[PDB]
Amino acid sequence: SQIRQNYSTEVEAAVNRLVNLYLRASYTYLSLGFYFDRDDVALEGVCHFFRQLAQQKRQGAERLLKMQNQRGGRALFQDLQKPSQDEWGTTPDAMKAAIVLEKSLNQALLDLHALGSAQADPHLCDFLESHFLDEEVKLIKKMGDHLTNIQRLVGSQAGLGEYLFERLTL
Amino acid sequence: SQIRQNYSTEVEAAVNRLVNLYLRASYTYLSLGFYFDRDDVALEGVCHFFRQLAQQKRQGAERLLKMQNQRGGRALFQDLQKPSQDEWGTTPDAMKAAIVLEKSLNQALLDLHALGSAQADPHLCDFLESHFLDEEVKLIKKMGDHLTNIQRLVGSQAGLGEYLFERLTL
Amino acid sequence: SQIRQNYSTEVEAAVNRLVNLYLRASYTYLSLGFYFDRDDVALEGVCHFFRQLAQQKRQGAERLLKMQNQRGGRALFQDLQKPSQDEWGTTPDAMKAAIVLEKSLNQALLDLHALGSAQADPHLCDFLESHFLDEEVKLIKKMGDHLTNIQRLVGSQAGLGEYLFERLTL
Amino acid sequence: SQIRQNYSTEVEAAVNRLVNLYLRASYTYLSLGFYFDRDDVALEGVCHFFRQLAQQKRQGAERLLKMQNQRGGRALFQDLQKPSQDEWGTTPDAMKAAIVLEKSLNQALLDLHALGSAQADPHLCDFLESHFLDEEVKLIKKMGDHLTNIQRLVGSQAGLGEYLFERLTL
Repeated sequence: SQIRQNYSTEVEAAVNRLVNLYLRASYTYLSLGFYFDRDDVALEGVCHFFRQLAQQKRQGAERLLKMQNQRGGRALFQDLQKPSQDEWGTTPDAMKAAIVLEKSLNQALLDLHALGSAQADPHLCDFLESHFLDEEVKLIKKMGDHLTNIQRLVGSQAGLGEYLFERLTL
Repeated sequence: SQIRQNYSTEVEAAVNRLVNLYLRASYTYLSLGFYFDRDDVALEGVCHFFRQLAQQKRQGAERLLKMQNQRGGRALFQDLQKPSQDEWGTTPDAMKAAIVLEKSLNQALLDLHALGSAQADPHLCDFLESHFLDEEVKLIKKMGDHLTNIQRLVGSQAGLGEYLFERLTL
Repeated sequence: SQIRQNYSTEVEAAVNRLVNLYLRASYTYLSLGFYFDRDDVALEGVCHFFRQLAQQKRQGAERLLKMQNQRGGRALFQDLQKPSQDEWGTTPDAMKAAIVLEKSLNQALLDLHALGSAQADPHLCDFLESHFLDEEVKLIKKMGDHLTNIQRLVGSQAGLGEYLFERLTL
Repeated sequence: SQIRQNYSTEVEAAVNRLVNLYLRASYTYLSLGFYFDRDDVALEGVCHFFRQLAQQKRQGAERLLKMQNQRGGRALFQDLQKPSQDEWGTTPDAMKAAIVLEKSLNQALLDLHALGSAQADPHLCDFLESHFLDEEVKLIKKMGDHLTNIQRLVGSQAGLGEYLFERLTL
């Protein structure tokens, strides 16, 4: 490449992997969203919450891909594994699955940051800090807040609590 | 002092003490606010309620300090004791602690008013009546209204009631 | 905690300590401000300068506290030691004390950054760089500029210089 | 009187006396103002400062007179003694004379308040607190601030300091 400079093959490959994880996350959120749109589930605020996340995760993948090209790396795509479930249970079940997913994305971001540090690639390290690390911490905090509220509600009386959380928080 | 007139050393000292009480109240409200911002507590309206009170109490301290200087007294600061708890329980627990705190501030205001009356210091007496005494009565009434509503709710079904009060009142 | 990830107990404790330092700084600036509001000191621009800093330092403490909760740490508050003086001398005396205070805050920021680096916590490191480190460097530069100007003035003729600096710079 | 109620002859007389003191104060400020308008004094900001005070003191007398009639008392006017000086010296001399005058007005307000308290006349007591006592404390603080600044300046180099204070404060 005529532009590549200080960009390791290790980081290049890791970035491609991270693109796959983001796209798979988007796919998972797509499935979550449409499950809550089912006539026999019918929680519109929950559907909207996960559809917005599907967009955000796709957007993150696209930002990674733009950066790959800015650095002179080469995007390589792999298959996208289907989401881990076909049906997602209740709101708390779904929100727990979402936090699990985000923690995994965050760990991948942290791993990539560590790799960039090891490879003395400050551009990468700054890119992740500026566009990804704080967004993850903010989102996971929001999810934990939501889980706490849902749990306080669905302890009391489950269907009622699920409805109220969807109406009054989401 | 070239300006001091009809301002007793007794009042001057009492005002400094009252500044400390207001600042400590602000500090307590800061702690209350951030506790309700915890991911495992997550009651945003409660957090906002106490953060607003932290501001109000700091503002009261500043007004007292401005008055001290207007009268030719000298501000003296003491250490600020940490708040009485590190964790604040449920919404009713917190609101009860807040009413306890405000009653103590109100009694200090009443004590200072009595001192000003005894010292024949009408400026002080007017200052407290105009900026502090009615604000306290209004705030304590609001807190009592809140406590009554919370209690009516958390009798019924506790988690549900706590959520509803936060969503629909705060 | 359901959200905590890559957040060391060491950093958590250090953040709580740093909150205390910021709050104590705010308190010091409050005292500085009101001293310059005394009828026998009466330098309104100096009063305004330190009152603005009191706000800024309180704001920094609040940002730290928000971050503590975003990461799943637990805010713990300690007593706030009273400021180191009850009277603050002349403008240069005050500005020197302020630079001393800010250097100490900056060193605490630098220490915490080093700890985050050691603990491989890039979110923390980015947070400090983005919200605190440059703000400190900018403020300390401003203070050094001020000290240089004050010193050039109060060499010449002290009272006159103090008045002019307050009128024409602050 | 068909309206008079709870209004003592003692207060009525004291109010008339206080009107005289306010009018005499206004007269003094008129003289101060025009002295600083002399071509051989020529401090326009000082002239403006005292002319504004002359207006304020006349306004206070008029408010007292309105209140006298609201209560069913009878305004009685006495001669207005000429001001205590024909020439007022330097800015600090003038400002000291002004503080002396205001302290005397404030003491008269305090005396009248005490009389109203003794006579169980809350309307009077409220009237003075609301329209006069805080205005005096604010004005005397402003004068003390001014005196402190003037003194810091005219120590250094007198004519220069007098000019600068007039240009940059007034």
